Amino acid sequence: DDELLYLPVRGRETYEMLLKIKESLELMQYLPQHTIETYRQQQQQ
Amino acid sequence: DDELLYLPVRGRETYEMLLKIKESLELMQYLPQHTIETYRQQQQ
Amino acid sequence: DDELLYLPVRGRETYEMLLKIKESLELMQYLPQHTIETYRQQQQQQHQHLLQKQTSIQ
Amino acid sequence: DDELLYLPVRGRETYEMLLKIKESLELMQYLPQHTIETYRQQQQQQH
Repeated sequence: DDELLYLPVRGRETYEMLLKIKESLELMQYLPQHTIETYRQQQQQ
Repeated sequence: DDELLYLPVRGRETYEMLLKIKESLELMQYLPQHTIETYRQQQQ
Repeated sequence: DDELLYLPVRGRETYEMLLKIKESLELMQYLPQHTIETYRQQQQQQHQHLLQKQTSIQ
Repeated sequence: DDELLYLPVRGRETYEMLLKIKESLELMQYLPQHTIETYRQQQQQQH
């Protein structure tokens, strides 16, 4: 949830890819619950 | 520029992992770029 | 189940990123399960058993 | 090329997800490149 964990990565290219996915997953907590629904009602539209 | 594309997936479990990643990547566009920079600066 | 499903994606950049992740996840099925288990055991050991210590269920 | 880097992750769920992706990317080296081409050709056959 808030646990600080370290992921060992081999190479800059893999690191940059995992960093972009890590960021998107962590940034979801900075989104309002209304945005997360607005988008989800737009997905089935 | 955001077109609608369909990704064929083999397996339920792979589909679920990909769905969670797709949502988080697409939802980033609904964040102000200032919030993304505020977060990135806080990470370093 | 290993069924054919279609994931709708908005944007080329997200699609290409998902395409690369899908390929590596699907390509793992082309490896013997014994290779995957061995690789995972070798990963557990390294970095003062970091991946072992960071395992949630024990 | 394959420099050891540590990615700090906040949250168990994000960590487990990234760990599974990292593993799949690293395990691809254990595949013969003929298998990767066979798979890619088979993917554009059902497209």
